[PDB]
Amino acid sequence: RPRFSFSIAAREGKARTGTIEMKRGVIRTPAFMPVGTAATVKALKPETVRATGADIILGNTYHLMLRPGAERIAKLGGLHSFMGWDRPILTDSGGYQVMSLSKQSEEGVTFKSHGSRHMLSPERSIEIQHLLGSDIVMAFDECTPYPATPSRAASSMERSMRWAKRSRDAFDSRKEQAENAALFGIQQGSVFENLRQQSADALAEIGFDGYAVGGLAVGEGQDEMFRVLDFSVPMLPDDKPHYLMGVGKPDDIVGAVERGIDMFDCVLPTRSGRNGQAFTWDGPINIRNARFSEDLKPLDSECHCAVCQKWSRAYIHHLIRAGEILGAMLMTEHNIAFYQQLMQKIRDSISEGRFSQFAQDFRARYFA
Amino acid sequence: RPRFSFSIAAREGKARTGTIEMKRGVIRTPAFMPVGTAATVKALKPETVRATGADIILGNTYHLMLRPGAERIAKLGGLHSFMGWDRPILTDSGGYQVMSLSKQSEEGVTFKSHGSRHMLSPERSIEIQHLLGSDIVMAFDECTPYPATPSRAASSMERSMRWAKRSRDAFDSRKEQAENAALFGIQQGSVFENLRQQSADALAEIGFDGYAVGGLAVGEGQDEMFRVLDFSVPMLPDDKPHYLMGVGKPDDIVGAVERGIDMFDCVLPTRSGRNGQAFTWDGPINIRNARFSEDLKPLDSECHCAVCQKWSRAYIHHLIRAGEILGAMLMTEHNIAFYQQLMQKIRDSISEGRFSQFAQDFRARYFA
Ligand SMILES: CNc1nc2cc(C(=O)NN)ccc2[nH]1
Ligand SMILES: CNc1nc2cc(C(=O)NN)ccc2[nH]1
Ligand SMILES: [Zn+2]
Ligand SMILES: [Zn+2]
Repeated sequence: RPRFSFSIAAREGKARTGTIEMKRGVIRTPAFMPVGTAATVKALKPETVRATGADIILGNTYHLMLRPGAERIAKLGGLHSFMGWDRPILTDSGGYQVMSLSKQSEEGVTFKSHGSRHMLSPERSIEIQHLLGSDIVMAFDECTPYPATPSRAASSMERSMRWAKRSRDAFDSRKEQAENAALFGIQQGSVFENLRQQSADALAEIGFDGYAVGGLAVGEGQDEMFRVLDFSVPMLPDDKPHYLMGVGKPDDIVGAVERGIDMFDCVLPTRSGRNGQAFTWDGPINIRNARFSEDLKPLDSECHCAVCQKWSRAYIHHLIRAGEILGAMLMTEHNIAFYQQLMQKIRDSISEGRFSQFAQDFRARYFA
Repeated sequence: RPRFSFSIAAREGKARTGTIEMKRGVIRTPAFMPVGTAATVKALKPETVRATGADIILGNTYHLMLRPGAERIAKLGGLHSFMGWDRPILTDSGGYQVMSLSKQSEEGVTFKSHGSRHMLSPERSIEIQHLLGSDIVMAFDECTPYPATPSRAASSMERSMRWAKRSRDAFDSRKEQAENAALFGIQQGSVFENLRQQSADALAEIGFDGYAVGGLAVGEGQDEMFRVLDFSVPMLPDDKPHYLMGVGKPDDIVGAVERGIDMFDCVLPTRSGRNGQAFTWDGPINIRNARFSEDLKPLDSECHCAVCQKWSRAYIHHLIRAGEILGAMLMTEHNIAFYQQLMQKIRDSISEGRFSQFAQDFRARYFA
């Protein structure tokens, strides 16, 4: 089993499909990572996450360093053993959650807990991810809020590229990490094509196993996100995976794949599932709506998940309206399974040379 | 498959062990019924409930008639189909929850929802339980609060015995119910031996498939409950099952079996599981306690449940402290499995003629 081996098996336009082989398993691309921020994918056992088709999940440096603590997780055997997920885990490096939930300098950032005071830096972020035992480690960078000025973007991007170098060196200075895990760099530059190019060149100069597109899914709109992707993804090394952080709605994922993205993560299927939103091929539905009170059909008429094989909309309606935990469990399992079936349909259509048609057919029905 | 067939396979003192055969399955006695008040055993899929060893679960007439409604559940195919549990279901008849959560007469009771106004009577309670499709139907009675006067007890008991007759006739007047389901009567009389005898005679005069001991688990203390059981259970027909409603803690169950009880129900393993209390053979523990933050052992060192095979105390500690749904799921599955292993140990020890020794050994270690 290799440390990190990305193969592209088929292409169509800018879209690609293939695999990433790692020590703890194979990751089919394009891939969706369920989010497991507090060492759990909310309301699901790891076996259920795997059953839906997930190959890899996402954990969070910022959250786990606060609770229950990275030194503690290391002492208890690592994140995989701690939560019972034995497949690959990607860990965000803490930059986006420091800005979103929690005194910056060139050395790093000090911040207050969501409330004690804590510190993060490129070297400290990489060491926490070693302690957690992450398989895909993210370089630590400095995010700037949206809609950032053109100067707030260039300053955050330039620093992030210097921090990308220190992340590389810290990772490479840890033998167990460099031999068993992989390191991704994060392209910044906001919506500015020249800054995105400068970021891409700096990251390719350093050299990473994969490249993320940062600074999107921040309230910019899909048209702007698609516009930024149009020129930004072709700047990244073609032969490495492309990871769009924080995205997104089903139609966002399809358009992003059409533009060359290989990996995705978003809290939407879990979070909105608990809120009562179920994804279907005819678009989302709110299972709390009174129209579902006596609807015996499954959540989606085609879905293969265990929820749609056993329980009705009317039952899940009742559960969510009564605030029952089982309602959150069933809604979440269905939504994560819907996302995985979507990625499977994308992978199959690219490999068969009919992804353009699939995308057109998908949007025609989903937005009907 | 018979409608209702209770066999006693072995005895020891007053304790008995055996089976109840019903159309939807076999119920091993002494039995513990997990409580599924809102058409769900809280935080568990029915398959997980069955995995822990449960043969039968309990539903609630008062709750289901309010939400989502009994006529509705009937229209959607019945309670079994609605929630996905295809084995026996016992339904409490609504008397205790009317008094506890929600204008009485000889005809019945009118009350306000937990908030519209609603009505219950012996005939209306039996019809709701038919609509739900319950396998074991409970007679509708009139509970009086604890610590009831000697006059509040005799008046509630006498009315309950008249209501037990109307429940019998309403059940018997419904052909599908009388042929496929069973009917239990509820002994009342508070702590008064003469009233308990009058209740027992009236119920045996009518004739039921089983007999419950009502009016306990109301804040009377275990010594008083055991005292009431000492004379009350021998008043019931020996050849029918004896059901102690609302009980209870592990040591309550053992002492109750020693006194002739065959069936049990309590929210304690589910409710206190969500609150962080885990049952072990060395007594309960609060998994939130800081002493468990780095404890890699399972919840209980002997437990056979899937939770104790996979996850540590330290992980479940973290989950419950973060308010994670998975914490409630794992705590609940372990507690219900612990209860079922307790009943299995009771059944095995009675059948082997060593239940007295088991009870002594159990209490010595549980209260150490
Ligand atoms: C949900 N939106 C969203 N945007 C993100 C951006 C980043 C980023 O630029 N990290 N360096 C990370 C996670 C994100 N999640
Ligand atoms: C938890 N305690 C508890 N006591 C109960 C008494 C009755 C009763 O007398 N019904 N007729 C029913 C359920 C109970 N649950
Ligand atoms: Zn589904
Ligand atoms: Zn266990």
